Amino acid sequence: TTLLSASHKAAYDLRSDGITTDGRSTVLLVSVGADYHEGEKLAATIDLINRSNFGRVSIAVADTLQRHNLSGGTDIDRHARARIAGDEWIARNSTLLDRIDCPTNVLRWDFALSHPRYGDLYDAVEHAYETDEPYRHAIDSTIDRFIERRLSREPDVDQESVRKACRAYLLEECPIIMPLWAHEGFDFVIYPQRISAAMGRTRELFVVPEHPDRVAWLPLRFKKRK
Amino acid sequence: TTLLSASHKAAYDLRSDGITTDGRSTVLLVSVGADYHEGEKLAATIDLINRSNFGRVSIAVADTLQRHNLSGGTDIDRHARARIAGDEWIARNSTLLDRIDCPTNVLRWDFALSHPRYGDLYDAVEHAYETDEPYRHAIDSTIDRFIERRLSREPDVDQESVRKACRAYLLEECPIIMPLWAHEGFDFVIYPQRISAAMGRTRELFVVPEHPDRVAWLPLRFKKRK
Repeated sequence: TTLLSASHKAAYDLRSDGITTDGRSTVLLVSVGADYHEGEKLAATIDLINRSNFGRVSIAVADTLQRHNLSGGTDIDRHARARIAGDEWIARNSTLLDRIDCPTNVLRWDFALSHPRYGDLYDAVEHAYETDEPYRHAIDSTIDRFIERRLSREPDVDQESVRKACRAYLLEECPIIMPLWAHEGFDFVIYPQRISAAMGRTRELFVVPEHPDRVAWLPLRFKKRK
Repeated sequence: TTLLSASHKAAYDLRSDGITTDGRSTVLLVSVGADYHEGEKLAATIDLINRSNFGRVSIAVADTLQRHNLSGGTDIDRHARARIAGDEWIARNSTLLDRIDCPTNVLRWDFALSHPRYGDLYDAVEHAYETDEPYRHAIDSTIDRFIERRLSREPDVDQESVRKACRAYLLEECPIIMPLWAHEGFDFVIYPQRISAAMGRTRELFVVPEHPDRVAWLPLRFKKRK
């Protein structure tokens, strides 16, 4: 009963009765640069993981994916800078991740992108963005939320630079998190934010049909202790 | 270029004409404790890997599998020892694995044993050992070779204890290396020693009928440079 964060408690933002975590496969999605996947907030997340008694945990270091958010230089400098981010994130939080009782693995974003299925899965998703009206509306709207988020701070920013980047981000994220990890035998995805509209529809078209039991989204709710 | 080991050159011990490595997914199987997975020998293998221009490389640290060769205490105590060895291997040969240029991932034996398919594949292999005479022969004779090697040094050894252990090891190994990694989408497996008698039969039984294109074994040939 030795805790990793005495000051915080992480919990699943769901109806707990419908969650049986014991011995299941789960991914811990890490969008590098988020406060959520850092320090005392991340320490409580691991307390919850160990409490969950999973069978195996994949630590998805979504590093290079963040290159679409970075500004300046060539896409090479943006990519390699976003790589370093992850390089640093693993170094910073390694000792905390070692404290996951069940077997773990660190998946770097470039290793996901290089999976043999990634090819066809991207095209499947892109085609779905063209054909499926719900997905099209779900993606176009999530991009419009991200554009208005960056324009509140910086109104001088190039519109199509933000649109192209958010389209790129989402369209690259989706084939991995839903259909790939579904195929890779995962039962859940632990992320601190509740599933996006675009992610939801990806699950609906690519996961739900044949594997509605796989890669089920588990959002997080944090609270301080005493 | 800038060689990692100037003293040694590593090579695939094959008819190199038939091999197209460019863009393929491969495993670099590491039986922790072997000299081929250390120093100039390992450094030279990374050299070859970078010449080979792979799509992705999974560095399979077969650490806890080695628990079978250890003696004394409970399987739990011996597992722990074997795990620490891996912990250490990873620690000394990390800087060197960092020098593979394509995307990589470090897979640890306990995570492989944790794969959902492991269960069923173990059972398939055990069944194969019960029914397929070529396979039974391949395993039984592999163990018989190992008992001979042990007695030649330790004549007062419990032969049935070695026999039990050896059978355990071979059976634990096969479902991962051949059928699991075939499903996982690996075009090749890199090991310093040519394919086992038992390993071959596994590939013939679980890989060759549907995916002969998958998990092709690339053995290594070492040479001191001048």
